[PDB]
Amino acid sequence: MLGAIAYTGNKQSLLPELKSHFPKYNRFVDLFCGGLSVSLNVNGPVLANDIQEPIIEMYKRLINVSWDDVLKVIKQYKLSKTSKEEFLKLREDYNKTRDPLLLYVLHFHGFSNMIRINDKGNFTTPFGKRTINKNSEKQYNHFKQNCDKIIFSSLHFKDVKILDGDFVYVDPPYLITVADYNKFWSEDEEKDLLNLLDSLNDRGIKFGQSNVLEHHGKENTLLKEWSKKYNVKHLEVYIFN
Ligand SMILES: Nc1ncnc2c1ncn2[C@@H]1O[C@H](CSCC[C@H](N)C(=O)O)[C@@H](O)[C@H]1O
Repeated sequence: MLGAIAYTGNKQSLLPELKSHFPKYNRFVDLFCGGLSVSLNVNGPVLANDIQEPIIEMYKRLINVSWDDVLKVIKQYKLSKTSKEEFLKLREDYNKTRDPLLLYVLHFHGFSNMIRINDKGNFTTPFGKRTINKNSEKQYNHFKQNCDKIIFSSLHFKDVKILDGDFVYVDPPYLITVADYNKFWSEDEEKDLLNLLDSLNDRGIKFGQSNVLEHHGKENTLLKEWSKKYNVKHLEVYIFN
């Protein structure tokens, strides 16, 4: 099941596998939603949250965007596989105005379609010598057909209000994995995350955790020890109460 956008660490192929272990719930909360491969593909209501506000705002905007609108912008900027100057023009325009629609368009032309925002909130991905294709409109339509059940938020997982009755799915940056968004992670964050989880479990709230116990060289240790407290499936693992 497709995510709304390409994303490092997406759960596109693993979703069907994880879903079988999901409990009943009043609301599904995708705490670190990322590219939405999970959010778009589970029964709602869904609360999709991610700390990267620019991306969340982009999703919020797409709610009332048609593929038509996307095309108009692409033509407006005369984007192609070699429009390096127009790409740069579009990038400046987004950095100055922060129009989420522009961010969506930009990503189709950035290197490897990856979104990179620095501390000031500017897009830094270099021109990717590419433009939209077929798979492009597919992910979009999939977004549009499944965004009704979703409410978006852009908060640190700590500030997210957890309600009785919801299932909290968490797929945070892997403390031992290579990825852009790891810049928000730290052993500190993980410690707080696991403590929140122990807390949810105490309220009777179900959660599910995706992560890597030991990928190449390095290994996650506090997790392996902490995971013993719960059930772990080996696919990378899935830890749930
Ligand atoms: N403190 C924090 N609070 C909330 N989200 C955070 C965070 N630090 C990092 N994140 C987010 O956690 C995400 C983990 S990657 C999740 C990918 C998602 N499962 C998918 O299929 O696309 C990153 O995209 C990042 O935006």
